[PDB]
Amino acid sequence: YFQGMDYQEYQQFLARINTARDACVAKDIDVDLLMARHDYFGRELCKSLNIEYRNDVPFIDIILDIRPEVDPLTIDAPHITPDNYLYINNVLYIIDYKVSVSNESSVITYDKYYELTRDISDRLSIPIEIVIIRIDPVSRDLHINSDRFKELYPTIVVDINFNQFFDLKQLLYEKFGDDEEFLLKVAHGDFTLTAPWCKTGCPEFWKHPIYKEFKMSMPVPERRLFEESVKFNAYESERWNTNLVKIREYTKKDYSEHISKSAKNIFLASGFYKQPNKNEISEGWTLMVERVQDQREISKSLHDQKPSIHFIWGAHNPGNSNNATFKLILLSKSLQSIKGISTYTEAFKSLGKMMDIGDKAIEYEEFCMSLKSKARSSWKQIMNKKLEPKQINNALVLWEQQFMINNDLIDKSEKLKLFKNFCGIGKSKPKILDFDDANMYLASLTMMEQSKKILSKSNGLKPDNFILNEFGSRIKDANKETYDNMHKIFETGYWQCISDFSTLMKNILSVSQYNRHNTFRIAMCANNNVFAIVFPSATVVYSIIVLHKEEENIFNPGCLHGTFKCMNGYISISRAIRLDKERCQRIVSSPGLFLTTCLLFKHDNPTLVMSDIMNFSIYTSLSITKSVLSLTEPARYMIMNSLAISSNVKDYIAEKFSPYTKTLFSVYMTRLIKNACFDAYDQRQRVQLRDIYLSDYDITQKGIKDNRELTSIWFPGSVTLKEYLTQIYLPFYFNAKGLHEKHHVMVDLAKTILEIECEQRENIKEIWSTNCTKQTVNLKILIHSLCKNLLADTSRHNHLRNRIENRNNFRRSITTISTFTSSKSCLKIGDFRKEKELQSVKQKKILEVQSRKMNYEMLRNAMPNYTDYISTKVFDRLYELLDKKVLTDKPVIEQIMDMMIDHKKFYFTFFNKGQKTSKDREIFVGEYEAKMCMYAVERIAKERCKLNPDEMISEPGDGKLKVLEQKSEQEIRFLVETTRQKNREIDEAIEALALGKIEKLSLGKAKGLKMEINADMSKWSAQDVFYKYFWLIALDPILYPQEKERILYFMCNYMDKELILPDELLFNLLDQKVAYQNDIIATMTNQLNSNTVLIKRNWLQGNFNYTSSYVHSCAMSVYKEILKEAITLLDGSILVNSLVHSDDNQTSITIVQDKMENDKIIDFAMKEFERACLTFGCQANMKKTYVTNCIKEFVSLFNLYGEPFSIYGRFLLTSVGDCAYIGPYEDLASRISSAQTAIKHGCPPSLAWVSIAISHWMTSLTYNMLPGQSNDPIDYFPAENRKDIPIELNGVLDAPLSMISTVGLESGNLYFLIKLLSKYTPVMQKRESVVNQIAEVKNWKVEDLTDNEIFRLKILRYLVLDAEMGRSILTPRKFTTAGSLRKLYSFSKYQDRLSSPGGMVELFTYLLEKPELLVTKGEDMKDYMESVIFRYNSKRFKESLSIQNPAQLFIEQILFSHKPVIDFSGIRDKYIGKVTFTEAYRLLMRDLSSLELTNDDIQVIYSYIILNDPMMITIANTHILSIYGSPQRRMGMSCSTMPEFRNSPALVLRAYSKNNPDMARDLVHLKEFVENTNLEEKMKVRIAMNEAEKGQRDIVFELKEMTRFYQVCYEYVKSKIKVFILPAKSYTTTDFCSLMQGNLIKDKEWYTVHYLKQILSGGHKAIMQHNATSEQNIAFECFKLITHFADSFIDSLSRSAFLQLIIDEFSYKDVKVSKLYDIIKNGYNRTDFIPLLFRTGDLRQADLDKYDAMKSHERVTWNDWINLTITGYNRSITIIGEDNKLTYAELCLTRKTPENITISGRKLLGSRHGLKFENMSKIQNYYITYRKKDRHQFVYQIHSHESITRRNEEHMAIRTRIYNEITPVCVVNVAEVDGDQRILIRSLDYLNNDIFSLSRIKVGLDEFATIKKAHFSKMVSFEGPPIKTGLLDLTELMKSQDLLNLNYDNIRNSNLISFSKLICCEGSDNINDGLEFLSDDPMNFTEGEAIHSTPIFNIYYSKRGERHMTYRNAIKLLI
RNA sequence: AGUAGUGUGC
RNA sequence: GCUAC
RNA sequence: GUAGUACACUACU
Ligand SMILES: [Mg+2]
Ligand SMILES: [Zn+2]
Repeated sequence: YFQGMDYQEYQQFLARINTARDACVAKDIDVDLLMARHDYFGRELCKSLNIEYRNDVPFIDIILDIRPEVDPLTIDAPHITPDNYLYINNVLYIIDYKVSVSNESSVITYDKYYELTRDISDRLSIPIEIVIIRIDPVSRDLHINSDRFKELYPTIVVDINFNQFFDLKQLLYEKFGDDEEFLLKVAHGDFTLTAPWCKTGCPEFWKHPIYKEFKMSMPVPERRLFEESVKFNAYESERWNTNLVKIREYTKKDYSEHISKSAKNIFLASGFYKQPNKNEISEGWTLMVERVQDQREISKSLHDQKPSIHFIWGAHNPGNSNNATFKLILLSKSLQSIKGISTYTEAFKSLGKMMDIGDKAIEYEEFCMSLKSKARSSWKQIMNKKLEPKQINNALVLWEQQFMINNDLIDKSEKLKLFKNFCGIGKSKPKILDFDDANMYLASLTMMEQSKKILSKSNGLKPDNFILNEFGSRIKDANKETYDNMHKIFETGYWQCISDFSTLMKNILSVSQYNRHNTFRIAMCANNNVFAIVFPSATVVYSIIVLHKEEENIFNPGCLHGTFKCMNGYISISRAIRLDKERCQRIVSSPGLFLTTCLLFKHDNPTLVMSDIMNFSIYTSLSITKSVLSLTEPARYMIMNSLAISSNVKDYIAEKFSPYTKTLFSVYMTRLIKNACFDAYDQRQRVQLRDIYLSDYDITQKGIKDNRELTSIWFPGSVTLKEYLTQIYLPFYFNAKGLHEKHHVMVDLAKTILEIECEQRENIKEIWSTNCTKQTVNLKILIHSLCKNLLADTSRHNHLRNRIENRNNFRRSITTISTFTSSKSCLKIGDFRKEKELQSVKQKKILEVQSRKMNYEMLRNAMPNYTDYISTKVFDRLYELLDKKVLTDKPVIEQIMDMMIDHKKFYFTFFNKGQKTSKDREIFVGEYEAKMCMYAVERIAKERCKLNPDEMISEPGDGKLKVLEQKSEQEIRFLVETTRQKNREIDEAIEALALGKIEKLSLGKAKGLKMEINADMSKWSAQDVFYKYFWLIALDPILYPQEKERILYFMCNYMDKELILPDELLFNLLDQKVAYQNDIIATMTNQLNSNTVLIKRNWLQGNFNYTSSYVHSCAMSVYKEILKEAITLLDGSILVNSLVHSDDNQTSITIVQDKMENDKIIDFAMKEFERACLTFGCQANMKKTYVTNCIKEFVSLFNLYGEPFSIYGRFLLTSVGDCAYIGPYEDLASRISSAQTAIKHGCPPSLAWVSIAISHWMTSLTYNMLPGQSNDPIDYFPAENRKDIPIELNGVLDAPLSMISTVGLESGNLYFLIKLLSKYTPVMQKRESVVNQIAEVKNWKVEDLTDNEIFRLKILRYLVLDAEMGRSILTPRKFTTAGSLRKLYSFSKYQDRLSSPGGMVELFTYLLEKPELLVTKGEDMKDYMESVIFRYNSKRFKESLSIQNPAQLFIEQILFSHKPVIDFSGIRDKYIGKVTFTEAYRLLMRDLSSLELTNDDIQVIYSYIILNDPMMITIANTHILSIYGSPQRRMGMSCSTMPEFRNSPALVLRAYSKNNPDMARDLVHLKEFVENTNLEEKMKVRIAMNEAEKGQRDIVFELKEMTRFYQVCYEYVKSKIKVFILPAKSYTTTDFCSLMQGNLIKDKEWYTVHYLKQILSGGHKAIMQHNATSEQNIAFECFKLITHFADSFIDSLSRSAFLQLIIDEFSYKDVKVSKLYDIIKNGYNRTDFIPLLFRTGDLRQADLDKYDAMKSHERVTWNDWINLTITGYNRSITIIGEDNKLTYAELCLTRKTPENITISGRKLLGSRHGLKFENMSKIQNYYITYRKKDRHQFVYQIHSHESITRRNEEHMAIRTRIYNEITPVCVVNVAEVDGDQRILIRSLDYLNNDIFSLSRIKVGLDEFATIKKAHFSKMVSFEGPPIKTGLLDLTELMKSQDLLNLNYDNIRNSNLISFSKLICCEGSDNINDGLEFLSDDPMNFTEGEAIHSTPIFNIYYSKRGERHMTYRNAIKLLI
């Protein structure tokens, strides 16, 4: 599937770039490239419009075609020309094609054409409606201004890529990037700046102390250059770049000497780079053990271990009942009957007696049911009615399973002992286990063996559950082996153990919510032997109790307290486990993690044992402590740094790896990591490159081979490199969030900040250096590299300031920016005494009351220098600053420039992210003015970084994966081209001779080397020299001097910023009672005198990422120049690519040379990478930096050898819990979005379905909707199973996986409607498009539908149509209180506006008189303030402002499941107290039968969710029209950006509100699509009805009606870069949908998909012309296939008989080939099928003519020895002269314009010519010239005399490029004539007497006429009578799939089963006589040649073979 | 007891 | 925290 | 100031 070009022209463009040297020649190449892009869009657009593609016809020809009756001279015409014309229903349309991204050239051509044709038109009286059609190439959408043109073509389906023009322009600007005659000519205009952002600067910057320090640090001339550069105004100078050129030429000497010295270091390097090996890992391990022993308390006792899993387990007893009361009685009689005397035994007997109800069970059940009936009858909680414990028998029963701790049944000593020593109620180095010990590893191993012994037995249960019963069909359809592995998981005791711990922990969390201080509760699970006592206590204290018959038959992961002997067997109690509800939340969701981990480690690997995988994964998925976190995150660095070529894994293991082994699984996993480090050294050389298939267009096969030679890490077996990287990188995503205590991480973060600040105060003094001193910057090199990079990026794009002002909204108001109006944290530096002491006395008073039922003034006294701070939200702080008139509604950049002076102190505080690493990171909360100023600086740096092709800003949404792939593929192509070019003579000599000479001849070949530096930077923001950014701001030409001066004054005040210590950190450190010894906190704060520390050199994390990105890419450009000069010293080639993302780096180096060894080059390149980072004040973290040959690794994205790769398991594991617990639909939608992101990153289909199954399971677990539970909707609706219920009513998702990954939870409704169309549309239009099936809904009989279908249509008609803001229906309504909502200023204004005398009605009428800011916000200050007051009435917003843990949200959605939480009033009023779920079900099914379903209801169902979205139309057309092709393996994967299927909401809703379209055509067409629906009047009928039944006019009802109206209009209107990983590169949109359906149907292989009709429709308006274009495309595919099939596979003597036999009785894609051939013969592009029309005999002069009219070739004559005739299309020259002197020269053209004369002179004087024009002549008017070019090169083109003088002047600029005149020769007489026809219709039949080929005929001497090619996979869609030819059926050859290959080897080595399809003899006598009806042309045989590189690989390419390699010979060898 | 910790907490 | 007196 | 502070699982085991 090639894009849009061919061999003939794409190779010519690639050649014409790769030889030129002149800037005029390069500009001509660029203008020809833009012209070819224009011509390509013109051809495809005219093909789409089904009009004739004209060739820039003049107005004379247009009028003489539309009035072919008048005199051709009288009525006038201008001398300009259109692109094409169109005259229909007596209106002439004039058409122009633009491929611009700007709209300005379109309107310039509009008012350039309009007035000249209005001069014409009111003479002949014809409406000339001129049309411009502007395609945007980077985002393909059409801009047709002529709205009188769109009613003929309301949708246009042009689906072409402009990428192969972009890469051509890319390599063109790559080649002449350093040129300067090129750039100023290819400039879009002159360099312009906009208005200043401020009038005045800051004179106080020049006397600021930080500037004084910066200035005194530099030498004197750099002080002069800095001062001279700040005061430089680019707008006031004659050249904008005179400053940058001046400073560059100043520092050039030191720059050149530095690059030359560092490049001369290529010879000083002996190649002993830091390899990893066994000694380095062993010595680093020994240093690690010494460091960890001297930092930890290393214990050798075994019983110092901590619980590896906080749970013990034993299997169930099938002899007992699984009844709740019976299990309660059994737990009581088992706890009381304990034999023996241990410590806590009498306490356990007393607790067994406290839950003893004896024989009184019915009383218990009745009492508890009465209480639950009273609790469930209210939405709110039951208030002011106390719970009395009822003495049932011997238990004081408070609720169901909540018993009172009776002091009469326990004695006080045992009670104290149990609550104190066992439960911990009222109780110096960190102790870890000795991982390095022998007996401790033996004990850990024995634990793993015992757990594998007990848990791998069978359950005895049935293996089915929700996952299996609802999704196992789809899972088994994608992969049977995943279904079998999942069945094997479900059979074992692993799954039952983790399911019991999930169910039991959910019950523990449900039960401990309302547990009291004197009650204990019992939690039960489905296992009738596993129990839990939840102790009185927010955290959870529980203890597992296991009943078991035989002793030692318990799963004990280090958690057991003791086993005891009871009645009927043994009883085991675990220790008390105290957990917070977050880790319990992760335990609840752990079966999803276990199943995902097991099936993902197991996936497609028959060498792994499943019980080993389960034994590892039950401990990693149930790990909720830091002990495994200390192993999973360092394991990446240890195993990858010991796998790599070069790293410092000794320094990482010695200095950074610190295992923290408190459990025994930590010890076992530590030994796994150690043995994998050793083994990873042992297996670097088992990584093999896959063979690379090329075509000179694309790389088809690529990557690493899939050999299982690698040693598996976490469990025994063998493994692939992809599976090895999975086992390395996946366990970091096993870690939990929120495991950190704030208590310790605030101290750790503050210590890190203050230690770096202290060391910088007392040790770091030098700012600039020259010897790579740490935390210094080389000054000359910084300045020179910045001047070079600013000159390149600024002279490339002149309007950069305008781009920065538009894209970042600098000219608009601050209320229109999402960054300044968010809900993030801000900071207020004021005097907040009163509010803090109010909340302090309230929490103390509260504390005292809770201790009755059984400080900030301290800090303000004990700290004098305390600044006072508070943390509001961002939107509230903007509201406060607008209400206090600090900020206004001016343009935001003027306010930022004012704030850069007005705000002089910056305060930053911090808090913990709570991430899943070992040491937590921190985010720095700034105050609001810091956010404004850093917004200005960072948006300037951001939009300068996006100019760079290798700075990863523009595509943050995983386009970095696509960029990595592009870089890797061009480095593969570079390595192949360079090694085959340099070593061509030596390989010719090797093949010549070829034994002994060949190897020593090979010894002197050019060796290829490919290197990838996967670098991290050490302390990126902390140890950074901030003074280099002063040179970045000062050298920037786009800034006025006042703007530079204010931004640098902000920089200087920012180096005086202060870090506020948070108040809880100080409350920690003041209440310590012992002085911490070497206290860095008390030193830096002067013994806690203050809470602020002046942080200076550390700019904080996340504040200057783009500025640092820009200087980091400058450092990498210096590195690139060093490497290029060093490899030119060796006279080799080099390609250096470097990707930069702030603190990450990926530099890839490809070198082909022959002088020295590769190890010395690796040593040089790594030493110079370190030095290039150090010269700009960076330092590459050499402990975390590694070097490979194959693997790239950018920000968690891989690239193996050109094949992209990602750990998709992180998105599978995130999908287990990621939800805010809003409702079932919203939770399910969030989880499925995570599964979609997994699919984009290369997840196989079966694991994606396992993820969707787990998502449905976890969402139904949250709301008690599992089958059989109380909210199971299955018996409350008319449905067979859960697939037949809509997702809004809590059913499961039934859809194809490609449909889920494209839309997701709109796939259920869409697939239901596609099933309805497949069931109910009439039988003739079954295989028709979706628009042709939706229109025939009118012929449905709705009476005899299925009642399930009527129910599902009525839900969608009445509830999904008129909904609010995929949408839900049954959301539970949480009763939350007033939240905090008192720190806010805006809520306070809402409160004293609510209780105001008539103020709220003023707000409501202000909203209603300007209603657009109900679904947007406002431009103005005032309306932003009014709308942010109005958003408090939304209870969703009020509760979203509250801080909230999601674990409590989970527990509350569990517990409020039987309570009436569904507001059925809002459900009922959409189609006409609170309600439970089941009553919502009953009432909805009752009220829905009250409504009626008509045909017009179904019409507006299909018009709302299919026909009004082009995405839904194309997805439905993919599912209807699919044809699945042939299976094949996924050998080369590739990245494809998801296309936009639609070919500001503030602007269009303000436009529709105030009726002003303000960009001019989008708004009026979109308000047409708004006004056309006309369903508005029912709203105001409801308004009048409410005014009737309430008398007075209502306003709140009018606001609710208007909000519903604008939201259901916003859904019609709806006002991202998504990269996928597909088995091939898609280019079009149909290619993407084909690859998406083929990828997502099996794990083992992908299918090719092609479609019947055009799947890209535009809507229900253009039907007939859509069918016309679809049939035209089918005709095109049919005859491309037939012509190439017949001249590729059939005998040359018999093809036209074959062709006529195909044309008569055959049909391609259900359309007869006769009809398709009539379509081609009658269309306007017959020239595309000239050999077809010739072989059938339907070819006319016009066709052929129109062929050389629109397409061409240069023709020379006359090599006699004196007159030359160079003819082209309407272009011919005649040149008359001797060897010395030329007499005259006559050009001949079609039009005489000075552009076309030079174009024709360029093209006609570049073919094979005689001589070099070697004389001159004085000259006065067009002439032929030549410039000289070094080593016998010249350029031959016609200039004007004036242009000869001008270009001689411009190349006589005082420069270094050596001057070459264009010395001119002979006069050119420019005439004009009609060009003759070069291809007569009768001039072919002699020329093709021996050309027997249906797809290629001769038209010239050496010009052919071809038909394009089409893939043979589409040959299965033919249909017809078997063509018996002797013994073969060629119809079966068309339907074959193994024999249609074009390779000779794949048919020669093919099978007899594949050939037995063809045989149909009926009486022959020889195979040789029957095989005569086949091809005799030589086929293509793939030949692979090894590439001389250190990652050694083979390339394979097609060849023409020899004369014997035919098709008949392959069939005969097969036979 | 559990969790966190070469910062005294829960 | 919340609810009632 | 006093009193109150309300609920899920219930399973093939
Ligand atoms: Mg990295
Ligand atoms: Zn036969």
